[PDB]
Amino acid sequence: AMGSTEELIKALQDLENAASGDATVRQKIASLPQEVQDVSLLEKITDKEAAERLSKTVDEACLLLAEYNGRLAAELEDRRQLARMLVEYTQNQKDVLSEKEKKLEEYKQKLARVTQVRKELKSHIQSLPDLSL
Amino acid sequence: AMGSTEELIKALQDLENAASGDATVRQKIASLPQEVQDVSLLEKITDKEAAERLSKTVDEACLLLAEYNGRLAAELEDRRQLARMLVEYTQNQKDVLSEKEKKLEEYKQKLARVTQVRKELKSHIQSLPDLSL
Repeated sequence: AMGSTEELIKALQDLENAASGDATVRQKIASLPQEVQDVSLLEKITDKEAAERLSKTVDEACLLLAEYNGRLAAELEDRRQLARMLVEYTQNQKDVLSEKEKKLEEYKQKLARVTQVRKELKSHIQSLPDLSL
Repeated sequence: AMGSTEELIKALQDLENAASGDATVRQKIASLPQEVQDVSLLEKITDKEAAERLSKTVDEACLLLAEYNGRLAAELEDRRQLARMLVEYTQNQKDVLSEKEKKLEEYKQKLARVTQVRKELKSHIQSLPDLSL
């Protein structure tokens, strides 16, 4: 049901497998030769044989980064949903808290009253005939 | 491991199973006859024997209400602690949110620089000799 405790737990648990693939591809990008991102390095290629391999390297870095940016974008959208979920839920919990407090004060009233009948009954139990005699 | 997603999941699950015993003891208290809580009913007792049966009844209503109020006061302290956890956690999540936003924006920056190298490379390759005669 929404937006209940189980909902929140499931959404909380899908943050675990939001890491996973993270730091590895993150290290592939973390590296990446400087030649694939600095255009000013291009003047140093004086060989078509070398220039064509930078071309292929560059191509696949382009694919790595595009895919990763897609995953990151999705994770951020998920985090915003999880945020709204948390906020709605803490907001509901404050209500539940207020009502439970009231219920408890109602049961303390009931306990007081029962306690009162108890005390006065101890008095009232004498003052009556023990008709066995 | 505090505090921390794992922490919150555990505290979250210990909320479902605090309502377990609820509705039955809650229902026994609900049906507590008026004779054990109204001191004004005591004068309708004109027989020591009926007053003593009442005395016993009253007594066990007293234990039912005291133990239930103890569990309830405890539940309320746990909910207040969960409140504090939920709130600390939504703040740390807003932090993580901002850092992930900046991180991604930096990876889109890197994507653009790579993109620029791709184009200038497509131009710069026909500027070199295909040595083959």
